[PDB]
Amino acid sequence: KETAAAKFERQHMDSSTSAASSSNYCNQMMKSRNLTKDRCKPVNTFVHESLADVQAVCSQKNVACKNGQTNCYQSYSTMSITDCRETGSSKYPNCAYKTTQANKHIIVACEGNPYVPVHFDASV
Ligand SMILES: [N]
Ligand SMILES: [N]
Ligand SMILES: [Pt+2]
Ligand SMILES: [Pt+2]
Repeated sequence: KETAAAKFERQHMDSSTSAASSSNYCNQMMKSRNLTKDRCKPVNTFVHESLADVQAVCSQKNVACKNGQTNCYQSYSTMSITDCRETGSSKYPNCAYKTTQANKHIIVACEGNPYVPVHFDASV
């Protein structure tokens, strides 16, 4: 039902603000985006840039993906991101996360027409 483009936006896009202020962002947004439903998703990044700016990475630096495919793209610019990483103590269904704000290049896998991000590969 959900398109891979729509899944990418649900898991990785939080355009709203350009920051992460609250130490509690990740506990709230991992819940909000259905990433704690059946299990605690251990690691997830949110991108705090406009959808147009993230969709434009698909015409920037072509690189290999971690899986060896060559439809990955590295943002020319650093972006506002939040890294959500499960704490050592976290136990479903009380999923717990540390929030880390950063500015880093993103690497996304692009596919389809329109040619848009379908996978978050890494930040660098
Ligand atoms: N959130
Ligand atoms: N931008
Ligand atoms: Pt949020
Ligand atoms: Pt822009």
